[PDB]
Amino acid sequence: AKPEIVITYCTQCQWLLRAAWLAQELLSTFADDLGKVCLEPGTGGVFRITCDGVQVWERKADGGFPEAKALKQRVRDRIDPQRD
Amino acid sequence: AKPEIVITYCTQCQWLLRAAWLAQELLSTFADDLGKVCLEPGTGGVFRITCDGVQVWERKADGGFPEAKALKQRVRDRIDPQRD
Amino acid sequence: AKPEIVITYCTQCQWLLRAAWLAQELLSTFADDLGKVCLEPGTGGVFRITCDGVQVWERKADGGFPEAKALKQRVRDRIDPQRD
Amino acid sequence: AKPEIVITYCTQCQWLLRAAWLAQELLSTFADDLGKVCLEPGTGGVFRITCDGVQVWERKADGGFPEAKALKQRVRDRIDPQRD
Repeated sequence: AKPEIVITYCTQCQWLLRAAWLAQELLSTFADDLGKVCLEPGTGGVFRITCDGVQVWERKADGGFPEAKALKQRVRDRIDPQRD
Repeated sequence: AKPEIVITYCTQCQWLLRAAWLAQELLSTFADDLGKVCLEPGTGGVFRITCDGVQVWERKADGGFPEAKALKQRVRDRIDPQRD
Repeated sequence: AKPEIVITYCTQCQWLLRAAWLAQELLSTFADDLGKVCLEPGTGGVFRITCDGVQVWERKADGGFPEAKALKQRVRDRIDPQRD
Repeated sequence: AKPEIVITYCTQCQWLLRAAWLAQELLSTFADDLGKVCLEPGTGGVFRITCDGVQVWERKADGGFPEAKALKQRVRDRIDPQRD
């Protein structure tokens, strides 16, 4: 089974949009290397992204929201270390 | 555990777009009743949607792709039978 | 100038999602042949699509909402008659 | 006519996704105050956003891509100065 990505986003905060945008950014560049990307509704300003359980991004810790390039780089390092 | 929706789409067919559109259609109308909606890359003209493992749509069987309303109705019937 | 596509959608009806989905479907298959695709907030059950002013789709007339292939075919015929 | 937003994006760069994402971010928070948001295919690393002709963002000048909040703030200042 291929790596699973989970994007937990605050629904009341209207973060579905950016969450689905990032999911598509990932699914289009790692179409072959990803098992599936899940969007998980959450609450309280939550915005976290995990790869096979390992946190790859969290709003507070990383200070905001990821640029597509930065997020792809972090997923690349965990899924396919060597990949330009 | 809230109901999990899985959308398996053909990547080579360029169906990511419509798959992410339907995922957002679902997440915005069932934000509180859905555990998570997953997009799962597949192949060979596949386009299937499951709710807690139960098939709610399949390209061939249902003849094409779902209208948002139709898909929401099928998910409603399984997740919240009584809901206008 | 290149052909301009306008998608007028009912905002209260929550049709922004499907409107943006169709806009992307069009911009990704006709990237070189389209001047620009516009999303225009409308009211009251409105869902109309025009190509250089010529109606290419409306809800009542066409009975619902377009499948991607159908809409692309209609834009094809007006923008590049001969094209698969 | 209401303010028109134009998002010029580099097609070869695969920036349609992020362009459509920002368009939706804008259309959902300014549904009533915007005439229409247009996505305009471009080239050569372009990423520009204008409001009634006035540049509200440009990749090089502003150094990268806008956060939804930042972009909404800039459109707010030009379209409805006083608004939270």
